[PDB]
Amino acid sequence: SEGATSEAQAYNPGVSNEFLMKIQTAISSKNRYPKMAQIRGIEGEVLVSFTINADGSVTDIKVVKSNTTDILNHAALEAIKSAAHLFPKPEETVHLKIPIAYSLKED
Repeated sequence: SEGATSEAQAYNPGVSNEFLMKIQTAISSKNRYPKMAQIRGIEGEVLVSFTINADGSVTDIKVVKSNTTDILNHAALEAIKSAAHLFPKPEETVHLKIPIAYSLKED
């Protein structure tokens, strides 16, 4: 209970949490639960990645690791595809990873 917005920055050692926190709220805003999975109550986690080029745009959007069904893996990645235009613009090509989670419970 009562941690911080910080497990995603721990995946990208060297990133500022103040920068990385802006990614999490951009994805979560367009993130949606796949209604078909909730009929049975499938849950888990999806470690999604992407690259932001020095052109100030997002590319190479993919699931690197997962511990859930492929419909949930793709629904997590749809929020990266939907937040790609919402991410900040760097002076450099940079590669980032965010663990997305899906669950119905409180824990």
